[PDB]
Amino acid sequence: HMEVTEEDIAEIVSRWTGIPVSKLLEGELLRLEEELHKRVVGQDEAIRAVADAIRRARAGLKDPNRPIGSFLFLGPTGVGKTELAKTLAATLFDTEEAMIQIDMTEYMEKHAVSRLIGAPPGGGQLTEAVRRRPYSVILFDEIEKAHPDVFNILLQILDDGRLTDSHGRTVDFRNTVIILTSNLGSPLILEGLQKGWPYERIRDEVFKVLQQHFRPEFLNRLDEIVVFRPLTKEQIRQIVEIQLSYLRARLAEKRISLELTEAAKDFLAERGYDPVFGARPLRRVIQRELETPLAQKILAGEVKEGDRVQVDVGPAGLVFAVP
Ligand SMILES: Nc1ncnc2c1ncn2[C@@H]1O[C@H](COP(=O)(O)OP(=O)(O)O)[C@@H](O)[C@H]1O
Repeated sequence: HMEVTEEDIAEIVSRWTGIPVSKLLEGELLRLEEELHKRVVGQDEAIRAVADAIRRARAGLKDPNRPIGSFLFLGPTGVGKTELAKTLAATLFDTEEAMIQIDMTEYMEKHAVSRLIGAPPGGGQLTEAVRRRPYSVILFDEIEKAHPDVFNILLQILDDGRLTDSHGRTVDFRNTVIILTSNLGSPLILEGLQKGWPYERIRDEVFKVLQQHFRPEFLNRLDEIVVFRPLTKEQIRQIVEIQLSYLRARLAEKRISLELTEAAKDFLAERGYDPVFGARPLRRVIQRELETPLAQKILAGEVKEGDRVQVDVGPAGLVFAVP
């Protein structure tokens, strides 16, 4: 039968059950890694860790009263931690709206617990958000910064797979994936390299600070601890391409194509990445170096509907040509 599709039947069941379409259609699962790599370049370990946890939960091998999976993502800023959480929410649960992000730098000071589970009588951000979306990826950023009382509420989710809010009713977390992140150790490494410490001292200092914040009792609850890597030059080039996709899409609406020389792509990659911020500068580099002078060319009619535009490097920056 060809007229009524899988998605039609999943959609009706989803609307009636609250179970996301992609969850109901999970099996119709082996490809999860390939799907995640559509958006996340490199960080293969992270992707496999996440996919393995999900496979174990689906195969009935894990505790049904704990979340689907829980991870700590260590390593530097701007190399894919958030992109993977987003991509995982969109993939498992059909939208990025299914990613709940919590910045622990906003939960350092004691009363912040109320902000999470609700003020004491006389609701909470998290508990309300998870009540209404039980199928969600929950991203806690900079977990070491959490006030201890906030830290303990996370431990309850890991241990119990649920929370009781201030109203005294349970909120279910058994269908969540928990991703914790921390930058710890990364500025210390750069500081060591700047001050010319020996590898020995750099390593010892990183281990000290990790031991200080993350104890076995905590770490043992997680499916995996993953250390994200810095990105290679090639990986940044592939990210540049991903970040040009929407621009190409808009250009193609006027049948304009963009043909970047290798030097051009490397020009954007070099400017759009650094050790401190990872690939976070890349978006505005593209905007300033490519989209703005291209806009000018189009508005002057030097670039026209149908044109194929070679983008190269000139002295002042990127240069544009049409054959
Ligand atoms: N591994 C990666 N794969 C694809 N895109 C990436 C990757 N790492 C970084 N990016 C891109 O650069 C940005 C990195 O910043 P962000 O997601 O804010 O990093 P963080 O995980 O530190 O929050 C993303 O918005 C994304 O477009």
